[PDB]
Amino acid sequence: FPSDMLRTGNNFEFTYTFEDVPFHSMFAHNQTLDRLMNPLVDQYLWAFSSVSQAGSSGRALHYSRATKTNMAAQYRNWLPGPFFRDQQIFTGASNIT
Amino acid sequence: DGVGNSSGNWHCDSQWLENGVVTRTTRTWVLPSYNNHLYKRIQGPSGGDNNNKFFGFSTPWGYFDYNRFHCHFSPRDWQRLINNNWGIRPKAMRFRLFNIQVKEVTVQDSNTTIANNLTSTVQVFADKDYQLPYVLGSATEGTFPPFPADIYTIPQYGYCTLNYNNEAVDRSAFYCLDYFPSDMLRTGNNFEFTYTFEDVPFHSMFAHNQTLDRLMNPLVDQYLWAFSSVSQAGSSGRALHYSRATKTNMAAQYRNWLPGPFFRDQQIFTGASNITKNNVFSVWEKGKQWELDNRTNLMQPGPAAATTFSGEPDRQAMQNTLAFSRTVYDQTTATTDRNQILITNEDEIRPTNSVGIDAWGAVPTNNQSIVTPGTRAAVNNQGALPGMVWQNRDIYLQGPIWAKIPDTDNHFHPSPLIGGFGCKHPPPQIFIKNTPVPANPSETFQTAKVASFINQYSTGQCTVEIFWELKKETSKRWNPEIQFTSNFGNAADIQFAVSDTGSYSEPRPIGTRYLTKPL
Amino acid sequence: KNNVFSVWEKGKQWELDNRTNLMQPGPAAATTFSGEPDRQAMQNTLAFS
Amino acid sequence: RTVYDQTTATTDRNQILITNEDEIRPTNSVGIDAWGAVPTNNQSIVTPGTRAAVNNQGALPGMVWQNRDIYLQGPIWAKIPDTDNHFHPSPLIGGFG
Amino acid sequence: DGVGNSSGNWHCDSQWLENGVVTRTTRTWVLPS
Amino acid sequence: QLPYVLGSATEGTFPPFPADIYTIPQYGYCTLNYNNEAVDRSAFYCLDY
Amino acid sequence: KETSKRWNPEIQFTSNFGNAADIQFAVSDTGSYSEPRPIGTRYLTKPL
Amino acid sequence: YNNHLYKRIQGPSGGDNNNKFFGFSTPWGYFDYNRFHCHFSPRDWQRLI
Amino acid sequence: NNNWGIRPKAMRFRLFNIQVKEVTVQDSNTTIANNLTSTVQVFADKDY
Repeated sequence: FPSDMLRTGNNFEFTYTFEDVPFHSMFAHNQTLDRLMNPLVDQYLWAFSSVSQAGSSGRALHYSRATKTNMAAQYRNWLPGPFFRDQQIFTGASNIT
Repeated sequence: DGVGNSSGNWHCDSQWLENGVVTRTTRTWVLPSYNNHLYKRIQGPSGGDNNNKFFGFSTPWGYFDYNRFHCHFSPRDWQRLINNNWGIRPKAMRFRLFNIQVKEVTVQDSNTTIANNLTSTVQVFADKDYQLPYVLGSATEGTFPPFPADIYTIPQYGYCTLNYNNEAVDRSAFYCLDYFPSDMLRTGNNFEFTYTFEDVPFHSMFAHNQTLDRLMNPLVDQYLWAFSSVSQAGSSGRALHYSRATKTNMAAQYRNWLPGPFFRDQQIFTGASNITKNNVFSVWEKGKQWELDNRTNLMQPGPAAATTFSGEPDRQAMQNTLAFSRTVYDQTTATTDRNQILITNEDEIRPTNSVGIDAWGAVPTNNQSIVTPGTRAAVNNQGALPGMVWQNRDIYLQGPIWAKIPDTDNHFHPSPLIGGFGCKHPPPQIFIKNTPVPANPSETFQTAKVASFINQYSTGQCTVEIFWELKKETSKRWNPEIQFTSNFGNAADIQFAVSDTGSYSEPRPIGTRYLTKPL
Repeated sequence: KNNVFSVWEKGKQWELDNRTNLMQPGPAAATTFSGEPDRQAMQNTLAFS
Repeated sequence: RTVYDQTTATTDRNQILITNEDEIRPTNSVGIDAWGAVPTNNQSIVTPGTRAAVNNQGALPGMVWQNRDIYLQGPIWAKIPDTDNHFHPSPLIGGFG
Repeated sequence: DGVGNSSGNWHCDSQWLENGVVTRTTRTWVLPS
Repeated sequence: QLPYVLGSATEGTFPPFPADIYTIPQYGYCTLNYNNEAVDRSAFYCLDY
Repeated sequence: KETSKRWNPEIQFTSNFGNAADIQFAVSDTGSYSEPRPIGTRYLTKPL
Repeated sequence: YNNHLYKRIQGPSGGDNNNKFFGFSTPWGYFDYNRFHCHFSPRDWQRLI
Repeated sequence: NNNWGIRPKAMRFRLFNIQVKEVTVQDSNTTIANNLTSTVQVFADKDY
């Protein structure tokens, strides 16, 4: 490569400009991804719920709307990011055993 | 202006343009006084199940949720839309609120008396900077009625924050809506603002003429050789066979493309003959779910997948399909009959998207040899692979229009899994309140808090007007296409109209995808 | 060292609607380990006449 | 906790500084537990439905996630390799790709 | 003006400036006789 | 506006050698189907149109 | 063009054969073009 | 081709649903020049790569 | 957290949306109605 030879009187300098990169997010979130809902109201969306035994050999399909009481079964627009699982350790004085 | 001059008029029409449509609609609303003018702390139920626990606040405020399609479109305008057009997206929006009147309520001797308070105010603001929890994305109640004559009760605003079970973690936030600037409005005053949508992709209102794997020319053969089988040549010998895919054998053939990401779901038997073949179970047990923190949540819509195989309509995926009530007002939260509710069908995405019942594929799980025969396992869930294509769940006349894409470092195809248009900056939330008017004080100074207010509520009209951009069809298809037609034949009541009681009802769900396009 | 089998059985595949299709090229992957040229992936490599 | 320490292995945690990733908990799922569960078979009266946990999950439409945060002691940037294809090129240690 | 026209709006926000801050706040009051 | 059959790698390409002569292949296409019989959404394209 | 304030959807001409060996309004395997059903204009409705 | 007829081609009749298809064949032809050795000679290719 | 010092500079007070209510008590039952023509009087003492 070409280089700059420098004796004691000489100095070297250059400048550089970064390409556009996204801001690193220095904030946390106030909300959980699954709690984005309004807790006071209920959903209007029905969903399949369970199969039951009607009579001896018969069956019945149940549908239910998610209510402010039942958040676990509810419609959501979003999912957590890609995931690759890892093992756990017990990091503390009581758990270390 | 004044008490005797109207603030605005009633605009409910929708007019069609070349490459667009504006649907303006108007309602009459009522605003209760919520929480007796208090911010209260709501919390989840106390128990051992950590999934339904939450921490949040409820506010003495209300909000306009107009986010559904049938608020803006009539069933005819919707039909007129979906038959003639390949795509639709929102462009601009104008909300305005007028003809405010607040009523004062006094109850004495079990007899209520309502008189209008001319000097009382209503205060409204839109959150333009998205500095509040955004609750409109989730599909919940409190939307405008589909029918213009019905009256819209404005829902109460509350939100959830970061929590540890029911109790609150240190990072959880409390938002006071009285700490925003607002517009106080008496009966002469009105409120208005305009909004313009960010660029979002057209929703595809078309199906496909072709299957993803049938893109080939059926008359010719491939020029590409591929490994075929290993055979036994002699006693201990082996021979490797190679073969070109021929127009006869399509299954083993080279292709450039793969179906979209897939997360499998269980099947149910949805029909009179098959209903008996169902095992007894529940979604929470045998269904598909994702989990976050210490909680597990059903993955309710999930990524879109065809709901059933071709020619087998009665065995279909339990998780994917949306379902609606045929009236906005039904109080039943669970039902065992399907005639009461409307069940969507996702089959139009079948060419590109794989069915949710069957697996996505299979993978070799080991290195073969003469000692170990090769093994393989099914692929139930598959993330993104290069060369995937897939369709979004289609929007419905009854479904939600948009959602707010969260503010996060990373997004992957931010299409709302329920449906509609994901937005970085969605339509603002509009908050409305009855300013408190206190009851007479004690005439001597006291330090106690003011708990006594004049009981009152407000009502008025609100117009919402949206410009929708349309993508016209260009098609050389010779033969006619499927289109949405109303066939009930003879009936006591016509479909999509009021009954003799006066109740409006929507008899069947309506999706966009009818017109078709080559793949 | 090869066992007796066929691609349709022991191979990798994806399925669409009621049909199953071999995933013939698939996503690109190195066909063989370093220094082991004679043991290689059956699905990935293209072949020509 | 010092740039100059010569020890390459240690059994005490007071000597070294251990980061905590909990701020991404709302969007990102915890690494210990699985990402979810999938139905593994087609149910019937003959075969009860089965399901299996999802330990690794690639990208699905509608995912959101947070990057590992930068630290005062951590690396600032990395060079995204020259390749035909990248997926969210955020350096997995941290910083700006 | 009139009985049906509001006199003013609600301003409770506080905005930060270089070398300063304005805190505007609003309340509802009651005056006994 | 027509089914695009060129993506799939099939026969009927120009020869590699300029002296050879190129027999033009016949054009045909596949549409949405249920097994062999045709579903309602399948399309017929007339090239004379 | 139509101008209609009708609320509820209208009858329109839709092709429903469901499953079939040949698609309607298209050639057969012999190459013969055929029109399976007649088509009139009147679907949209107007007050009298 | 086809004695100037649009004909309906279809998949083979059997129990295997993988190779079944529905489509049409046209009295038309098309130019498929899509391969590299159509355009490049082996020397031009070497000179390129 | 970010600043060494603070002092006030200017101030603006304003009072609006006045409404006076009239109270009548009869039969241990209070009734409040707004008196449109009644006034409220305000002044600031500038000269201390």
